[PDB]
Amino acid sequence: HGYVASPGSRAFFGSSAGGNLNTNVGRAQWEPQSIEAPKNTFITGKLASAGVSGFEPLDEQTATRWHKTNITTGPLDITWNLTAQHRTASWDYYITKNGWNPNQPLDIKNFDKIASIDGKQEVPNKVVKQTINIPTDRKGYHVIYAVWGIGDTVNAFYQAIDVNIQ
Ligand SMILES: [Cu+2]
Repeated sequence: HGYVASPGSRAFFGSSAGGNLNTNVGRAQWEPQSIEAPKNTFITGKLASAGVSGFEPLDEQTATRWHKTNITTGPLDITWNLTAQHRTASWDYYITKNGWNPNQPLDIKNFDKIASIDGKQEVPNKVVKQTINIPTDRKGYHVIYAVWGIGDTVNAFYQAIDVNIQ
């Protein structure tokens, strides 16, 4: 169990630690660390919740529904916090393509992968800091999809992150 704390994930922003910058986020208010589903689950319109019971409110998609972190193109530091550390296979990062539609359900086919970090089947620390590159054809509102793949289970944790690139 874990979440992306910086830039705050959509679920994390639903919690008091995230400043309640998103309202009406279901289970994300209290347990943004709990978005666990099998690896390679990418159901259109169910990316933010990973299809998990109680996280449905996260799946709403409009241009103005969610709080964004202002970022630039180029390097971006990602910080995860793990409430329960697990042996790790992988960390994968995706971002919406230039020209995507922020008022349509999220579809992984409309993202590019932009980073992939091998977990080496080791147990990470409670705070994990990584740096990924935001491509320079992205401007304005985008969604980063951060995926922590567990080493000793068939599952992953899924973190949609709303950013405003300027
Ligand atoms: Cu866990």
